[PDB]
Amino acid sequence: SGFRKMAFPSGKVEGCMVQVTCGTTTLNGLWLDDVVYCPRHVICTSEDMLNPNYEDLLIRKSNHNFLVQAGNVQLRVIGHSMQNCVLKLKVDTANPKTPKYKFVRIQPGQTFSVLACYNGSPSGVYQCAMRPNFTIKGSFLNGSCGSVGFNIDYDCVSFCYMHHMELPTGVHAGTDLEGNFYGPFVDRQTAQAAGTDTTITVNVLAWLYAAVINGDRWFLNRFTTTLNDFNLVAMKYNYEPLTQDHVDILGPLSAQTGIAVLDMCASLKELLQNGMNGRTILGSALLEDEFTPFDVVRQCS
Amino acid sequence: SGFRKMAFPSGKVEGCMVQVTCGTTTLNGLWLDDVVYCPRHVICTSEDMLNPNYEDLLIRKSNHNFLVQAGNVQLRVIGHSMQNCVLKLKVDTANPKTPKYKFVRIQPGQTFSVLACYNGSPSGVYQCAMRPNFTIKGSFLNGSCGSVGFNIDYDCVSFCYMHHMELPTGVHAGTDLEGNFYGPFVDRQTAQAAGTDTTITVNVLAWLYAAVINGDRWFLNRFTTTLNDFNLVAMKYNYEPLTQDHVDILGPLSAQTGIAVLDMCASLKELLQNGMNGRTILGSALLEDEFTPFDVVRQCS
Ligand SMILES: *[C@H](N)[C@H](C[C@@H]1CCN[C@@H]1O)NC(=O)[C@H](CC(C)C)NC(=O)c1ccc(-c2ccc(F)nc2)cc1
Ligand SMILES: *[C@H](N)[C@H](C[C@@H]1CCN[C@@H]1O)NC(=O)[C@H](CC(C)C)NC(=O)c1ccc(-c2ccc(F)nc2)cc1
Repeated sequence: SGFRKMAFPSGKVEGCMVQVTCGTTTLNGLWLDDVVYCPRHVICTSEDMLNPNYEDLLIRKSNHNFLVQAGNVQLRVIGHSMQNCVLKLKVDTANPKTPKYKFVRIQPGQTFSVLACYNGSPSGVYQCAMRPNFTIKGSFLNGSCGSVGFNIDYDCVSFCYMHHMELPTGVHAGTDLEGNFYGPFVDRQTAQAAGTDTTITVNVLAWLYAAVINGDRWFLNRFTTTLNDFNLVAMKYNYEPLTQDHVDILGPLSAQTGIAVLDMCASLKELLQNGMNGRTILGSALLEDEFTPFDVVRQCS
Repeated sequence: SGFRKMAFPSGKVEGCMVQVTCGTTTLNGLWLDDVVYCPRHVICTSEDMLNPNYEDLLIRKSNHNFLVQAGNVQLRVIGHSMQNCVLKLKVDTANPKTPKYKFVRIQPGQTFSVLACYNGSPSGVYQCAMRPNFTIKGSFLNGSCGSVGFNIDYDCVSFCYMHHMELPTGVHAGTDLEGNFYGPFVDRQTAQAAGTDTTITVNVLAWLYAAVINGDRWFLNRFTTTLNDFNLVAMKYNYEPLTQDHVDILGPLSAQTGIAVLDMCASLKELLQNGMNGRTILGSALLEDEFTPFDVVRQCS
């Protein structure tokens, strides 16, 4: 029935996006109850950026220096404070569209949806994975900072990412909603190198299950394997080690398709050492690792 | 700054999704002002499906046989009628969240976002292109029918697609919001073959501009070409003919990047006859034709 990379419905998060202006710098903020969250570099001039002293810059600002707009409505700021790399502005109006929400810090290998925003207004939505080196492959222009990443379950929005910067390789870096960066990055305009990345093995396996469910079965073989024999083969191709917890996380997909997790591991072992030899899987000539086991189950059920 | 396939923010459309139940069949409907739109096969039993007489089935239904629910709220149906392949149910309550909207019929080669829904509730969002053979490559399960496709400009939602069926090849077929199918398909449970498809040439060129904007420039060459010489080369690879209107539609992207449209055509001519030779473009080993010129401009600006 078709497998696509697909984002969460964004309407709950659209209702929380606001514009935050301090001086001549404008970016996005997240308005939940009576607090707006945004990146702290909203308080920099274009000349403070090479190496800012954020605490020093902030002590010169008062509440009125922060212009917050929800659509065509100004929100009066009545308090402000800095939490790691994010700013918290208290406002005199609670957001009447606040969803049920949590702040979470995700693990490498997990995915989320990004609502890309400019001037407090949404531009589009797309899915991203936290790489093992704590970068994401996004699409962000000037003024996108403060756009957020999130998951939904039933009715609860778990925010996990806030955008801060681009790296020289073209990938993106940001913080959780407590303002702590993912990875070893800082919010200043200096060249910063991303770690050496790795392939997310358990996600590749999830994607092979998605392929079988949707008509691509040519790579299945008659073999099984042990977890130890698989990892000895895969480590040469810069795949992260497959743990017993990963096998267990794949368990529900094995039960849905009738293909044992270690049977699929044997198919992946064969694809690594032999290649694809002119064939594709779900239209791709490369193995894809940006879908989690839960992403596949959510889409296929 | 990164190029991604990206969907429109879905919140305006989420506010219009409702569940429509007739007998034991349930699917999705679109609630705008005081009318719900949905696929007419909501009125079939599981046994009517091989070749339904929809007009006959409908004359046996009255208003009360249609259960419409917006969340946990029933909407009382006060009228009903069939327009080609869609049903229109008048309800006694206007949708207080109706956006500014239009119904449009899109052309092959254009794109839109799909909000995939089950039981009136959104599951996810993704981008699709109307193929030259009037199919889309979607992701739809049982009960997804009545999910809609759409574009936004500023504040206006242009609905262009409503989902009805899957074809034996795995691709999807549906109607505009007046109930007219795209392509030569009918809404019955019978095997139906999609036409022979073609590559959307003007979209491939748009995607090459997106590649250059985002760091992939190895395929640019020093040559120009004429529209006629390009088409003589491309027609052997099942690319649709490039028209002067297509060159003009690409004009704004040429002005943004400094690369003349016919210069980019010369690069595409070289890629067709020589291949990619182990290199990729925006991570892909194949040329992609599912982004329009406007999709690239919207994302890159
Ligand atoms: C938020 N509005 C914005 C989003 C950026 C803009 C371009 N694409 C990004 O996603 N954030 C910023 O511009 C950052 C502000 C600092 C954190 C204060 N800066 C950067 O994103 C950035 C920093 C450094 C470089 C760079 C330095 C040296 C070098 F050789 N190459 C790159 C680039 C970008
Ligand atoms: C809407 N809820 C649903 C969406 C379908 C379900 C599976 N994926 C699709 O996107 N629509 C339907 O199920 C259609 C109802 C008819 C229009 C009344 N039917 C189909 O989608 C369908 C029809 C025929 C076949 C088929 C027949 C013969 C054959 F050899 N191979 C396939 C398949 C599906």
